[PDB]
Amino acid sequence: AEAGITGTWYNQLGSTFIVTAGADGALTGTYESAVGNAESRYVLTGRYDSAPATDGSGTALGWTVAWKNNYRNAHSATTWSGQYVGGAEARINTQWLLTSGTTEANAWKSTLVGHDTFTKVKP
Amino acid sequence: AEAGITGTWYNQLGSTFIVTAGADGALTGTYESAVGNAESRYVLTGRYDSAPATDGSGTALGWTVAWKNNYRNAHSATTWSGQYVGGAEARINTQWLLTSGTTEANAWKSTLVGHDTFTKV
Amino acid sequence: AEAGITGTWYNQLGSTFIVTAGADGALTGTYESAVGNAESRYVLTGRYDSAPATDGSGTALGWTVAWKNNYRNAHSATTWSGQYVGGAEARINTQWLLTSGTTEANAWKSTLVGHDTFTKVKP
Amino acid sequence: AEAGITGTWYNQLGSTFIVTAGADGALTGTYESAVGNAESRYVLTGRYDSAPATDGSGTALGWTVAWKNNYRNAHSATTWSGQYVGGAEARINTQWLLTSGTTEANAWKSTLVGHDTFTKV
Ligand SMILES: O=C(O)CCCC[C@@H]1SC[C@@H]2NC(=O)N[C@@H]21
Ligand SMILES: O=C(O)CCCC[C@@H]1SC[C@@H]2NC(=O)N[C@@H]21
Ligand SMILES: O=C(O)CCCC[C@@H]1SC[C@@H]2NC(=O)N[C@@H]21
Ligand SMILES: O=C(O)CCCC[C@@H]1SC[C@@H]2NC(=O)N[C@@H]21
Repeated sequence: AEAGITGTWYNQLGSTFIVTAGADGALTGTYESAVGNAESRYVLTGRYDSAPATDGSGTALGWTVAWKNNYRNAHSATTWSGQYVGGAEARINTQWLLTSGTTEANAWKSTLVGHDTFTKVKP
Repeated sequence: AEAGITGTWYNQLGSTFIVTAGADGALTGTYESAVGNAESRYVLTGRYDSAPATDGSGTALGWTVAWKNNYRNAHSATTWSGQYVGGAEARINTQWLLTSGTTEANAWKSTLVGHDTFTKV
Repeated sequence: AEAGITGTWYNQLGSTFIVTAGADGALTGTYESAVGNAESRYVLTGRYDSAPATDGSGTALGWTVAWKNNYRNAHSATTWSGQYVGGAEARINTQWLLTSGTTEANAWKSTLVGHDTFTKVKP
Repeated sequence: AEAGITGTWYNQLGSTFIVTAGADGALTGTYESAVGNAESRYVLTGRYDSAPATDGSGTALGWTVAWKNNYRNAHSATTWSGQYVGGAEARINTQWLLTSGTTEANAWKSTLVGHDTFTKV
């Protein structure tokens, strides 16, 4: 749900995710990673599927962060695809793809894959 | 580096991707898939890293589509992560993750992964 | 290490993995899944990289299970790629790809991706 | 269904895959990669699901290579998961995971993912 997704979230690495879900299915916010060639905050944009189902199904969503800001440019972007499960203890379970810009010759090693789980902080 | 990302691209499945890249790293547009529980257009939003590096490398980017519009709601979202290469034949080579909303029980099989290559041809 | 990998392992879904690591870098065993179009045990084969590094690095390894046995044929195969971390509490952290056989038309939806963590049981 | 899997295949990077499929679902052979911290041949072992279904579908299979041999040890392993399609032009379309051994600290970036397509040409 938008209200349920809106908030500050942290993942197992200690990275911060601040987001707002709009009525139109949009997601906008900032991301701060605890690891990598990153520093300070980066802008994120994504979408969620606003009308999930009733049932105890998660809401699918995804978002992107290009790792460039006024302090660093890592020439890479990460996308997170996963689901939001609300409740007392709401979580966002995801899998992600991190692509670095390479020459055609090294494209075979441009993408990393992983999974992150986010926990919402009160408020 | 960045540049002719803006345009209409098509992938090997015949899907259509119409995007606009903004000068600060934003990507906006619509997507129409040739396959799946989808029909007509969907909104997409993403980001790309400009200021790519100056050893002829690609420009990294990614975007998302939630499969809900005024015709269908498939309860899923797809994210594409990859890089753009311009030149005579410009290409956007990606790997995607498609997550459908499931119950906890079926969460082990909620995510499909694949790769798509887009051209303006 | 071979001895360290050899044993019975279980993952978060409640699936069983029984394996033997040979001196040559080989892995052979049976797998029993708690979920899916599977029943009873299936044969598994894989390899590990026998001479890791010293250090507190994991040992990379991977294995495959084709989901066909005398009771069921699901026409699919799964491969697990990950690392073995030994110690008192040894774990095998992996990511996997599950491919189903399809027509060329539905090949875009043939592969599922996920991650599993295995815990070794004593002995 | 199963059948001409046995043979020498090559992928878009020019790597060579020489395999033997056994009648009960086993795959054995050697692999030589054209890229990476690798040289000469490596042992591979896998499985395929025969008895594929009778709606012209592919045969699922997968295999593993640990990148250690008498020349180099790169402390990594790769697994390829995909399906074989025979016919005039036989193909093995896969998606792979390459995991390198890291310390817990670097475990978030231990795994690369990609796709390879093999032909006997
Ligand atoms: O190093 C880079 O290229 C940019 C930083 C990448 C940080 C990654 S993105 C996925 C994973 N989740 C996090 O919170 N951090 C790492
Ligand atoms: O069925 C659904 O869940 C909605 C449609 C999904 C279409 C997918 S997304 C990845 C692949 N590339 C495309 O252009 N379409 C399919
Ligand atoms: O349904 C099938 O096609 C065969 C069973 C698949 C079970 C999968 S493999 C990855 C994940 N890990 C498990 O232990 N079980 C599921
Ligand atoms: O550098 C390493 O870690 C060992 C060599 C890895 C070669 C990879 S595996 C996937 C891709 N396909 C190939 O044929 N070679 C590369």
